[PDB]
Amino acid sequence: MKKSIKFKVKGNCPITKDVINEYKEYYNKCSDWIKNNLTSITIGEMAKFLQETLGKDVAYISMGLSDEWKDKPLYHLFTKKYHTNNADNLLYYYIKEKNLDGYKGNTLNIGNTFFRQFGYFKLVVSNYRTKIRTLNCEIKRKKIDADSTSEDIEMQTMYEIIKHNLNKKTDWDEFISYIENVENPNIDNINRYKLLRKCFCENENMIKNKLELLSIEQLKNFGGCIMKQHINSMTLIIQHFKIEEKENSLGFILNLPLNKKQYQIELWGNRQVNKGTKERDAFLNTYGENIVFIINNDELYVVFSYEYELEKEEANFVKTVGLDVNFKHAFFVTSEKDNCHLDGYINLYKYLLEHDEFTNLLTNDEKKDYEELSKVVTFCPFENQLLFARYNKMSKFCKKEQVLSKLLYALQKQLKDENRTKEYIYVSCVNKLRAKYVSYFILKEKYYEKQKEYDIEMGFVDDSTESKESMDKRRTEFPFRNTPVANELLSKLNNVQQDINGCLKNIINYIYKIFEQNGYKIVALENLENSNFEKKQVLPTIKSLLKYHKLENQNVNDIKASDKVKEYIENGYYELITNENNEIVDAKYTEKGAMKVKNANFFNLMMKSLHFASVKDEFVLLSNNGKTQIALVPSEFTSQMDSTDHCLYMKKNDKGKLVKADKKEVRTKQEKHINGLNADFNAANNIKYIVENEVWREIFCTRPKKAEYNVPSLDTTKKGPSAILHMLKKIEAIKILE
RNA sequence: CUUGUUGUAUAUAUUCUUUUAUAGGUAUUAAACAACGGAGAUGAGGUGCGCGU
DNA sequence: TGTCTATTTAGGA
DNA sequence: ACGCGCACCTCATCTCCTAAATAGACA
Ligand SMILES: Nc1ccn([C@H]2C[C@H](O[P@](O)(=S)OC[C@H]3O[C@@H](n4cnc5c(N)ncnc54)C[C@@H]3O)[C@@H](CO[P@@](O)(=S)O[C@H]3C[C@H](n4ccc(N)nc4=O)O[C@@H]3CO[P@@](O)(=S)O[C@H]3C[C@H](n4cnc5c(N)ncnc54)O[C@@H]3CO[P@@](O)(=S)O[C@H]3C[C@H](n4ccc(N)nc4=O)O[C@@H]3CO[P@@](O)(=S)O[C@H]3C[C@H](n4cnc5c(=O)[nH]c(N)nc54)O[C@@H]3COP(=O)(O)S)O2)c(=O)n1
Ligand SMILES: [Mg+2]
Ligand SMILES: [Mg+2]
Ligand SMILES: [Mg+2]
Ligand SMILES: [Mg+2]
Ligand SMILES: [Mg+2]
Ligand SMILES: [Mg+2]
Ligand SMILES: [Mg+2]
Ligand SMILES: [Mg+2]
Repeated sequence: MKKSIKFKVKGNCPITKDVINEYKEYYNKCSDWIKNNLTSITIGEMAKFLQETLGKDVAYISMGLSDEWKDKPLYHLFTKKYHTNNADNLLYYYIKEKNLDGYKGNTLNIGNTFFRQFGYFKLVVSNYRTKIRTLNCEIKRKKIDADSTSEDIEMQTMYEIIKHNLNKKTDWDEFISYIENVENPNIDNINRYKLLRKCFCENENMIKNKLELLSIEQLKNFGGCIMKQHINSMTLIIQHFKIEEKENSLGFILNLPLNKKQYQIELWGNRQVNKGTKERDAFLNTYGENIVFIINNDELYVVFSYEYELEKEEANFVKTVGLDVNFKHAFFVTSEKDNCHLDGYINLYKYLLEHDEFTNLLTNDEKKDYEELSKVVTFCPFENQLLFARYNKMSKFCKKEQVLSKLLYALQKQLKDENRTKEYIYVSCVNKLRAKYVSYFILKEKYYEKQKEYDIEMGFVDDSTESKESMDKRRTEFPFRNTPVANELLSKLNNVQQDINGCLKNIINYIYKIFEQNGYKIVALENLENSNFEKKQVLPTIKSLLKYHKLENQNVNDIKASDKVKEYIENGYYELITNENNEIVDAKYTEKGAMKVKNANFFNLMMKSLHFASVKDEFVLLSNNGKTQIALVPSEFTSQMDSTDHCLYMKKNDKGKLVKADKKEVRTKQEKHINGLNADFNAANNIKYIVENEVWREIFCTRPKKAEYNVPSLDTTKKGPSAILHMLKKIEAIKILE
């Protein structure tokens, strides 16, 4: 098992940004040639050239000339079948003997073995291996009719296999049976999928073969692996260099060969690598060959690698607890009732309801909901609705937000005074995160506004469309990303996001240490894999209100409605400029609806910026060294299942059978579930059941392996709403909703 | 070399910043508590803006 | 010439 | 809604982190 330590170089090093730009340009040229000749040259055609020009009897020329690899194209060098070193040597010596990457040496005259062969070429090769060893095809979706040609139905069956992972016979039984029991089902699409199931059960192997062949065919238009302009780093592999402790110091000295002689590079010390620590022995004894020089914030850092052991424990299943991630009332809700049993735990919802100034502003419903929440072990009182009052000055929650903030900051002051440091850090990070997200939202909105201003100012004119050959030249030559205005906004956004990430890590560390210290052996979590939810909140933009909805040519007095759009028309959302002959010329966003668009952007961005799916990763990282292991469970029907029956709710539609009811019929409001409990305290007990129950543990979660770094003790087996719905019915965990 | 990175002060000034305003930048003041496998690339998504329908 | 650094090679049949 | 082009960000996934022998260069 490997690891990294990053060091800060102390004095001056000859490795500047030119030494790295040269490395990047060489990478780009080599990868350019590799992609341009991915299919045009066969392996034997290169091995023969090496044999004739050099006359060497070696395995890397004696493998490309064998009949197994003789006529296959270049890209088979990166496939997992070909020997790694033989392919590296064959490709490198063909490239070298032909001088195809335009190499003229490096400025520091580092040994070509370390700068070129085991340097940027060894990275080009690995980047083309990851591209090729996992190769896919891009298929555009297309609406079909009943009388559709077999090829289009054949192609759209390929499209569906990619997007829904339907490769067995049963994976089409489940997906059909999951979108068909929907109450008032959509007949437009179910027929399409029933038709596409016919092709799969008729032309299965043909489908797979055509998938693979199309994936190879599209590779001709592949642009190649490109090293980004913002990378500012360089990797060298050197077999013989030494790292020694700087005498009478906590730092280190790096001796590497430059220009056929040793150059001393002095490094600072790391508290990870301290004199009396086994970590220093492990680093010094067994440091690896790869050396990374990376420039970050105008500071040179050198990364090494070494071998260290892992002692991650194994799951015990004696004391478990679930955890759900929300955004409206609390960031993390656990499956534990707050009974003053967690040492070092501070309940902020108990605290906030002890103040009469806070409960006064709450309605009789809100009071009851907050008191419901306060009886549960909870964390990080994120308030999505209250927080947006900071940006929206004319909001209905502005006064409640101020009271909340004042009480939280006062608790912060008190905890600081009383020397309860962990709770103080937790409270301060909650407070900082709440404002940092608002800062991020303001900065990103400014980015959007500035980009619109710049794009409108430049005034692009296109001769035609559908191809970059027709689009205006200045779009690629002068992007907004290169403007000085954009760069500072992006840097401020980076700073804000860095603060956000640190605060989230502090909160998660607090939670993990609380549960570890109180005897909990496992923490269960949803296997969250995506946080880029579609922005379902729609307020049609100005252009879409004149070029798509055709509201431009309508009469001002008598407007042709389009379903819900008339509701927007009635409300003061758009200040439609009228025309002389009772028509509409131009549309303007009224401020009342502009605030609604802002709220849509705010909530949409909160999902991503707070790393909704990455909470499990932080818990896993803390579990690498801790005493509590993290179990990942399926993230379907945990906020829809009863937590005492342990059953999903199925109703009957018309003269139908048991069908899955709508999610809004089990969660009447976001804070409650039909069985009474909180909609999150309900989910947290669903998450706990999958790992608490021995029988359910095997069905939904992978078997316990040997411990591994950054890998949960348990992980999910099957993925997708349809897959979970079937396994629920086999143990008959289903109840009839009235 | 009481040594790297990140987070944590509603601390002191500020004719600084609504392009971080319960926060930052600009200089000062203090204490620790934590976490720390890095780099590159590929792919899938979402979202912003422009141009056409 | 001796020591030090840089370059070549690594297989399965 | 769609297409198209320019960018930003979040997630999953993969590669890779060796070692010996010999050739060349300089003192
Ligand atoms: N719904 C709704 C609600 C609400 N809303 C609204 C409200 C408000 O309003 P305003 O704007 S302010 O006002 C104005 C106007 O409007 C109107 N209205 C009202 N209301 C309404 C409605 N409802 N509708 C319409 N309209 C309306 C009137 C007036 O005048 C807004 C907002 O605001 P605020 O601030 S308050 O906010 C809030 C709300 C929100 N939400 C909610 C929900 C939803 N859905 N959505 C939304 O938005 O939020 C907030 C709060 O927070 P929270 O805590 S609740 O959070 C949560 C949720 C979220 N989400 C989800 N989803 C989504 C989307 N789509 N988008 C976005 N977001 C979201 O997130 C979080 C999480 O939690 P949970 O626990 S639930 O978890 C979950 C998640 C996950 N998933 C999902 C999905 C997907 N795709 N993915 C994923 O991952 O999972 C988990 C679990 O679940 P469950 O258990 S239920 O299960 C289920 C699901 C699954 N699936 C599916 N698919 C899939 C995939 O692919 N994958 C996976 N893995 N999975 C999955 O499965 C199962 C089944 O399914 P089905 O059934 O088939 S679908 O607005 C609205 O609008 N809406
Ligand atoms: Mg959840
Ligand atoms: Mg910061
Ligand atoms: Mg995962
Ligand atoms: Mg919940
Ligand atoms: Mg630092
Ligand atoms: Mg520091
Ligand atoms: Mg101040
Ligand atoms: Mg502001």
